[PDB]
Order: sequence, then structure tokens, then C-alpha cells
Amino acid sequence: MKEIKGILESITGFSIPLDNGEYALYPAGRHLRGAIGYIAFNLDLPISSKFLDFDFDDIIFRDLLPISKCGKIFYPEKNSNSLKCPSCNEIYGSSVLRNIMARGLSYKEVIEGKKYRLSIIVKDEKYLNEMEAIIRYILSYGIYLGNKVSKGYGKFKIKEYSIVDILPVKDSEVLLLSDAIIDNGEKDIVFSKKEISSSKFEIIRKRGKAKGDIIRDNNHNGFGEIISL
RNA sequence: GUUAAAACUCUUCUCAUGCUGGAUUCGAAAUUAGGUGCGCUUCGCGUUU
Ligand SMILES: [Zn+2]
Repeated sequence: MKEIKGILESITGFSIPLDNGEYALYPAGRHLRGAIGYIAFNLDLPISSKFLDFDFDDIIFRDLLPISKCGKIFYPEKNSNSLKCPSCNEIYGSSVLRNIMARGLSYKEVIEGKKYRLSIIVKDEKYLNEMEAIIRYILSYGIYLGNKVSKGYGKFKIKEYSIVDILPVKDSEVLLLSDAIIDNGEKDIVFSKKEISSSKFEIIRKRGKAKGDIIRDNNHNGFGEIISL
């Protein structure tokens, strides 16, 4: 097991809508998965076939959680929309969003300059050979996460491709960094599969668990995530 | 293989109006149209009582 670390920053702003006209503050790992699968199909890579597999259970993408001037990731504030890093507060929040009115199109973005965590957890080392190639393409051109990729919104640039290994969590009690798939969890989560080869945009809805919640689970390996805490 | 994809903050509107490169100072200070050359040459106040 290993992971590729990164201080992924935004060249142009990203627009990710949620339900209830909510715009997400930071970019999520689902968006990274959806973009990297387009990369692997576009470069005729084999893992693209696994990219259209939503339960491959290797190459799991952790959320692009924002990084602070404290050098640490903003830990998500428990049961709250905004985030707060363990060192100081520096609290992210909505102020970073801007209401956009552009040619009829009224939407929102999140501004550029803030840095976000790259963390691609990979299990199979055979997949790491293609993983080095896809992080090496982004290294040259960039990745686009958001809406209006063809208009140019969402351009991301890595500044630190680091393939440093890691180990899973220890405590059973873990904090939910990202929203987790837990049935009858009363926190509705929506994403989609596009399947551009065969069309049929999906808009898959679910009722998983929300982020910022301490939960005890001995059967935990750590799209939810496990914070060691 | 991103609750996607698709949609150019676009159109209209002259940095314009008002203000003179003007005021002061003389082309005049120095220099004699001067120097050379003879109105000369020729002809008796005759004749007549
Ligand atoms: Zn901080």
C-alpha cells in the first residue's frame, strides 16, 4: 500500500453544485475520479475500464481537502458545513464562494489560489504503474474538476508529486473526513456515472452518512474516509 | 469513468469642455567718391574823313 501526496491548487475556479442550490466549498474525490477516468479513456489506458467500475476497491481517491497556511489539511468541523484545521482555525467557510452572473448563466464558484490535498490511495502495485503515468500527464497539462470543463472552469495544477507510502488507521473510533456510504444514515448524497461510450447520465442518489462524525468500527479499513484522531 | 453535457457579463455611450508662447531688448558700431587732368587752341580795333 502507498499514496501519492499533493498540494493541488486552482488556476481557474471550480463550480460544483449540490442539491438545494448548495455549492460545495472544496473539490471532492468523486470529481477527481470522474476526471481521471476521462483521462484514462482519452489516453486508451486499461484502468479506464476499472474507472467505470464504482467498486474496484483499489485506487481509492481521498477528497481534495483544502490545505492551510499552517501546512495542515483543514479537518472538517464536526457536523458542520465549514472546515477548521487542527492548528489555529483559519476557517474556510462560504465566504470563498462568489455568486456569478455571466450571460444569463447565474451560478457560483470558489476562488483560485487556495491549495488542496492530493491523496490517491492505491492498493495494487500493478495499478501504480498507470498511476504514475496519470499523475505525470496532470504534471504537464493539468486536471479539470467541476462544471464547464470545456469552458475552462476547474483547472488544477499539482506542485508536489510525491509517491510517499502510508498505513491504514489504528483506532476503531474514527472521524468521518468525507461523506460515507452507510445505508439508513439519513444524510442524502448524490453523484453520477456518465458512461460516455454508451450515454445515460445516471444522477445516482443515496442516503449515506455525513462528514464530521466520530464512529466506532473494528471492521474498518478506511466515499468516506477514516481520521486517526 | 465529475447531480454531467450544453450557454462568450453581452449590447448602448468619442476624456470632452474652458486657456493665444506671451512678456523684455533699435542691425549698429568703425570707414570723407577720394585720387589724376590749365577753357585751351585760331583771328592786330581794321577801314573811313
Ligand atoms: Zn490553521
